[PDB]
Amino acid sequence: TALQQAFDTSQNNKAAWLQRKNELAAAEQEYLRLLSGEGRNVSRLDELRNIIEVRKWQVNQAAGRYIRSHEAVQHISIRDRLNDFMQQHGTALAAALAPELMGYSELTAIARNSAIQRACDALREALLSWLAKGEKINYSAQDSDILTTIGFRPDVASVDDSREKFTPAQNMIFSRKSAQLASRQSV
Amino acid sequence: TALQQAFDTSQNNKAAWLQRKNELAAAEQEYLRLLSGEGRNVSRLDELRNIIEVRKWQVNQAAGRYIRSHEAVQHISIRDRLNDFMQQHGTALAAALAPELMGYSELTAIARNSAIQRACDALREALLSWLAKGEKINYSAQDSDILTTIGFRPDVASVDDSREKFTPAQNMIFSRKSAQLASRQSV
Repeated sequence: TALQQAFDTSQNNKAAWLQRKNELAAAEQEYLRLLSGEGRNVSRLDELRNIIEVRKWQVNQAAGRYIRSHEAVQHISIRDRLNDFMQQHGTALAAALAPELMGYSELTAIARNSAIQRACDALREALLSWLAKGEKINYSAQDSDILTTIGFRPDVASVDDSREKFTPAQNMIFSRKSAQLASRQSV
Repeated sequence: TALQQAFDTSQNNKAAWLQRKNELAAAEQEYLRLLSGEGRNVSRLDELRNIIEVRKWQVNQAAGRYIRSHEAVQHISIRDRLNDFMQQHGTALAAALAPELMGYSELTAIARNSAIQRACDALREALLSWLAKGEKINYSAQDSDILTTIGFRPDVASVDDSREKFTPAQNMIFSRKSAQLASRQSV
């Protein structure tokens, strides 16, 4: 299913974001090792300078991509779980909303926009009212393992790491550089 | 209960709206009887002229008041039916929305506005999806008799009759006149 894929792609993008962070550290630490040293390798430093810059962009891009893939997993679960609920109790629910919804298939586009808006307001109130009970919410059994595993939200670290913006111009430059940085044989 | 009262007040306001319409007709028909006649009762005609005017306002005011009382009955049913549904399946429903809702009691006001908006969007989609099945919607068993009885909507006659607007100024004049028209002993 799409949710299994979406999950896999997520934990993957997380792992990727964390790798990039590692690599940035690795570079940063080598830069610092060098400046603390007595030699004066102008060129190694200027290439480490560039590498560090690239890795920061990479940490940024990876973080964003991770957040969205996280959200996706949630988005998909909600969707399917809700559908499985409509499957179960969709008749009971539309019955309760019958004064708004009855003859919906029969409605015009302005009738149908109206009807849904007003039903969705009534549903908003009902949900809030049930919330105020303070009953504790657990994930749907079916997707609990996945949803727990990915976490409730992305650690704010990723939100922070993705905060900065990059033009598609920069993205082009940097993606080229990343690809060059990819092929590099260490020596 | 409030719904039983609301219903009673409705069919009442309908009956009232229809009475006023009758009375207007009665007056109108007497006016016409007179103009078709040979005599020339200047004064009866000018008092029938005023009565007709009042009755039109009354038909207008009664119609509006009826519409809103109708809506009210529906509004209340929806509310209670939904609550009875949340009672039943509120746990299943919040579970499905757990990625949005989990830790709602814990949320800030901006967190809580956000969370509900997004849940209510997911619920909008789910409902629409279930609608598209084209399954036929019946009133909740518990309120079926009432809801059927009052009708799905007010006949458009009432919408038409209430169409015109009246300032609170006019309303004062006319309500005075209606009260004078009330005490009149026919002779």
